[PDB]
Amino acid sequence: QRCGGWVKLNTAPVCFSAKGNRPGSFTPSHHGFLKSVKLRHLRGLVTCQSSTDAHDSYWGCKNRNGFHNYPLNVFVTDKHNKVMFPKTGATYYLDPYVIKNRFYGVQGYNAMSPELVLQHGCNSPSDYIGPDSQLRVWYGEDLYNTMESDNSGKVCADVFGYFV
Amino acid sequence: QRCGGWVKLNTAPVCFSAKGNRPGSFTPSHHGFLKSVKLRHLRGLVTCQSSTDAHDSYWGCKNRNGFHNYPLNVFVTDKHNKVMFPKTGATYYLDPYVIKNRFYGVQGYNAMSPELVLQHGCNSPSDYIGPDSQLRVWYGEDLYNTMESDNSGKVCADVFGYFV
Ligand SMILES: OC[C@H]1O[C@@H](O[C@H]2[C@H](O)[C@@H](O)[C@H](O)O[C@@H]2CO)[C@H](O)[C@@H](O)[C@H]1O
Ligand SMILES: OC[C@H]1O[C@@H](O[C@H]2[C@H](O)[C@@H](O)[C@H](O)O[C@@H]2CO)[C@H](O)[C@@H](O)[C@H]1O
Ligand SMILES: [Ca+2]
Ligand SMILES: [Ca+2]
Ligand SMILES: [Ca+2]
Ligand SMILES: [Ca+2]
Repeated sequence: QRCGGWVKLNTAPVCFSAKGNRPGSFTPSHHGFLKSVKLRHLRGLVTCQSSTDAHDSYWGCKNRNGFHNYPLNVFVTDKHNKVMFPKTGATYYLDPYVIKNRFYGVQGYNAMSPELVLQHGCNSPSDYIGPDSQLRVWYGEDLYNTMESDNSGKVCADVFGYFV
Repeated sequence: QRCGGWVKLNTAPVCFSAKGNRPGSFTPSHHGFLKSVKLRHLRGLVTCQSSTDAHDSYWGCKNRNGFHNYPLNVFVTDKHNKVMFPKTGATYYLDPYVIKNRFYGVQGYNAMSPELVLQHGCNSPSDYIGPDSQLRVWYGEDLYNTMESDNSGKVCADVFGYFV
């Protein structure tokens, strides 16, 4: 029902944990093709290493190890856990120890950004958001089952979209 | 860029006449969903009343009768002659004598604009431009079979798209 945006897609807060296959899953209120989403932090912190508070963040694992420049670790998928955001604008940390974990950065944002904008890139037919779609906000280490056991926290957010 | 810049959709110039069911037809070189197209005049002129060269234009019928301010009459359709551009941003001339002819204006452009940008509005599934698609650049009086017999000319253009 909406062209452009931002338009709020969620009803209730969308809340994700950092382990245990616990994404924040919801049925979007509006249909169409999305250019991007904007995640607006409401409450909570997650971390990829619970032995310290140093990495606690909205969207990832801040100031961690050797990759302070790849602090993000949130992915918005469809109901099949296929990533829809980000698909552009993100650079990934590629060291083999944690390549599969998919830590990333987006220039202009960090893991403490009050609002995080993630780009879809251009659309293909199967990217349509319809009545049957579900979006899932995942922590990457949870999604990929990489080193999740030492994670903790829970973040709640609103999710806005921009339709094209 | 392929996703984000003007992308040339045609190869050879796209040439349309103003009568005789003679749109300029082509299969786009790139697939996906468009926000807009840009038509770039290359050569030729068309008119909606051939008794003089007064109205000869790139995109319509310039300085004609009652509708100097609605001089445009080009439409980009799919292979079933369904209009895809413009679908927003166009103001139609509604005088009963020529309402069906679908003369229109777009702010900041006229029928001699070297380039004309036409907006699609937001996309639905059936707006996909794929390998089976054919885009057609029509003269409106020819598309709608309204007062076409006194038309003449042929315009050739390049056609660019903005993918989303
Ligand atoms: O290197 C970044 C990586 O650290 C993981 O934690 C390691 C921890 O540092 C190490 O002492 C322990 O032996 O193994 C842990 C992994 O099982 C974090 O879990 C991971 O999220 C990354 O941040
Ligand atoms: O009124 C705009 C309309 O004019 C049509 O031409 C008229 C013409 O002016 C009239 O003298 C003739 O006898 O009837 C024509 C229509 O069949 C143009 O063809 C049309 O394109 C409009 O520009
Ligand atoms: Ca971890
Ligand atoms: Ca998991
Ligand atoms: Ca005519
Ligand atoms: Ca015709």
